[PDB]
Amino acid sequence: MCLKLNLLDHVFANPFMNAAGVLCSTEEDLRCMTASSSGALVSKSCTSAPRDGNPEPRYMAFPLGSINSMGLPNLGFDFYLKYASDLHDYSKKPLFLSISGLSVEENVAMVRRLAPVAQEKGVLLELNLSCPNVPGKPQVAYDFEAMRTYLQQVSLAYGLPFGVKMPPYFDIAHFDTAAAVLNEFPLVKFVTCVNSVGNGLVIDAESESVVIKPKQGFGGLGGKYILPTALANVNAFYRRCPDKLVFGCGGVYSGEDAFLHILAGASMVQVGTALQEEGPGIFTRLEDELLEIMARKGYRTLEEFRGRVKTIE
Amino acid sequence: MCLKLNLLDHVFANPFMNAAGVLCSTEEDLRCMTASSSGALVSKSCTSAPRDGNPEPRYMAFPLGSINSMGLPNLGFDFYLKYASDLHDYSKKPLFLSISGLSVEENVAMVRRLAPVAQEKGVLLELNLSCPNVPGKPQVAYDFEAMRTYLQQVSLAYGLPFGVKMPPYFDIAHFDTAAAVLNEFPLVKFVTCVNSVGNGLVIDAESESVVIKPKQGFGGLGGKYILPTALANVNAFYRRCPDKLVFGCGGVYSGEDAFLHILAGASMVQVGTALQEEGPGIFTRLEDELLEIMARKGYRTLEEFRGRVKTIE
Ligand SMILES: Cc1cc2nc3c(=O)[nH]c(=O)nc-3n(C[C@H](O)[C@H](O)[C@H](O)COP(=O)(O)O)c2cc1C
Ligand SMILES: Cc1cc2nc3c(=O)[nH]c(=O)nc-3n(C[C@H](O)[C@H](O)[C@H](O)COP(=O)(O)O)c2cc1C
Ligand SMILES: N#CCc1ccc(CCc2c(C(=O)O)[nH]c(=O)[nH]c2=O)cc1
Ligand SMILES: N#CCc1ccc(CCc2c(C(=O)O)[nH]c(=O)[nH]c2=O)cc1
Repeated sequence: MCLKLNLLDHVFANPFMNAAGVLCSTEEDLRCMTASSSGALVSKSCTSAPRDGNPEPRYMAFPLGSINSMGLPNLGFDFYLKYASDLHDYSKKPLFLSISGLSVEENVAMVRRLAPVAQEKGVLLELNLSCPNVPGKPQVAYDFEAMRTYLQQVSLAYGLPFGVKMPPYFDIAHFDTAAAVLNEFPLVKFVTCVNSVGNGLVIDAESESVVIKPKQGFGGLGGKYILPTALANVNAFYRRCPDKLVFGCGGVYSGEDAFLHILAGASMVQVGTALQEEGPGIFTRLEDELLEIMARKGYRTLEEFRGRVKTIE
Repeated sequence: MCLKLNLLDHVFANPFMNAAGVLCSTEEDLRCMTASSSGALVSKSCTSAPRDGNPEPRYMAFPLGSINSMGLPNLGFDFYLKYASDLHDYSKKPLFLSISGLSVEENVAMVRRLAPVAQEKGVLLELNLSCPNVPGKPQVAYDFEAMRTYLQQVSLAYGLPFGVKMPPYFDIAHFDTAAAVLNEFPLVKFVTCVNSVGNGLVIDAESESVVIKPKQGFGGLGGKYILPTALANVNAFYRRCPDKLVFGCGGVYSGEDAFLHILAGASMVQVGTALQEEGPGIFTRLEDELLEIMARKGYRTLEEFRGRVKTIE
């Protein structure tokens, strides 16, 4: 009947939102997402200063998904903070701000500034652990001690409930270690699974060329390629983090895909590639499709089936 | 125009072979692979003792690929060694034997006894590193210290050229570290990229259930899902291991997919999921399709384009 829900001391019309980075870079983009049927919106990951990002072409899409090496192009933290503080109409839907500083100190500096705006206006923080490659060391969520430092320092600096955007893991020991790190931090109230599947490579057969310019054609994968990976991460963290929410991201094109994310454990469902390809109309279709599948199954609420994927024996 | 290759002191009619685990567990399976049009075959990864593997269902396939948690079911090393020593007809095509011991000691035990048969009959060793070690630790090739130990021990015990089967990596740091480990070992003459994309989760919407029984539905992904991941890993190791061959595996359903692998750097091209689904007739189709692309482009041999993927600017 209706898909409205309450999470994190906020009310949402439905569980759908954009994925960080998609339709959320400029004021125009944020106003468009706010005008859409989505339940929420999140801003592009920001740095302290503005960034141009990588040379073009840096995003390409195909029937099975997309590849990107954007390079963190963004208008800078001051812009996103001003949007949260002065421009966003909170009567329309909640706002999440994504932060992706290139060091712990930069993240700390941004969160200290965000915190009073969070208290006054209710903007929510999504901390992005992914970043540009630094030769000689791994991405932060793949370096468990670095992750722990980031979360400790942000937790201290911010002091309020926040969430973390995670890259996918592929190994059950890794799920156990990552989840135990996250569970050390009671202020981490949601985990968003997943960011793009890192460093894929799309090749065009006719031209015999890679399709994006940066990184010799390597970039993160989204879309249909990554749905089972996304579900696996959603469920793994849903099981391991009983005191946290899980937000699902990856491979959502349909209400059925959203239903699968919710069965795995998702509270919110984020839409990246499909949104970039279809535009913000997609949210009315996703809502219609998810309510149709609920009606055919006899489900009246999301809670009835969230996390209730069945195992064999 | 021809698909012939000469590598590792063997001659191959064409680059195609099965992926380890598909159509290669029983004598019947190996005879079928031998009778097919493939250029080579590999045996199922084996252990010292025979294994039943995990409970069924343990493999499922879908339009975009497959998921599996087989659990290393196999006839045991002695069976595969006898096939290599006494049964295979080396006049038809080369044989690779895949080994996947559950400890370094188990691998050492097997390769000591494989050595004299390798030397006399020319069977080629593929050591599977995308394999469990101690439960609660990551798979061997995700634990770089363990990987080094396995390679040191196997290189000393075997004493002949061999190759390794690698899981996919997702972080540039891991490409760099993994290739540097491999480059420590001059006896590693080929690198097969990639094994399954680990611990994905497929959920069936109608039944609200996972589709395989082991591991609460989690298992390794193959097929269309994984082609850009596979291409990335082939190219990454092709660039970082200039003194080694790279074999490509992942997401091959067509001659076009094979051509992309080869542009990325692949010598041999292995076929898993699509061979499981279509059967051994796939090899004739792949050969025809690849030859047609080569004829349209004016390429007469594989070397004309191997590793010749173009980057932008
Ligand atoms: C063009 C583009 C830019 C993105 N930028 C960011 C970002 O700034 N911050 C972030 O957390 N994830 C970013 N992502 C990742 C997406 O939020 C999402 O995790 C990923 O695309 C998987 O979802 P999908 O399968 O729906 O595309 C970006 C993705 C794309 C396609
Ligand atoms: C049913 C099944 C069993 C497999 N068993 C093994 C194995 O014993 N050893 C191994 O190296 N890889 C094994 N794999 C991985 C495949 O060799 C291959 O790396 C993976 O399926 C990706 O290739 P694809 O996209 O063509 O399926 C198995 C895959 C499947 C589907
Ligand atoms: N290009 C490139 C490498 C890179 C990878 C990740 C990031 C963080 C921002 C980001 C981006 C991006 O701006 O490239 N793309 C994603 O798919 N996920 C993200 O989290 C920045 C830069
Ligand atoms: N089930 C389960 C966990 C597991 C994962 C990998 C292996 C090694 C053998 C193997 C298997 C398998 O036998 O499950 N499947 C793959 O896709 N690749 C492999 O290399 C053994 C066991």
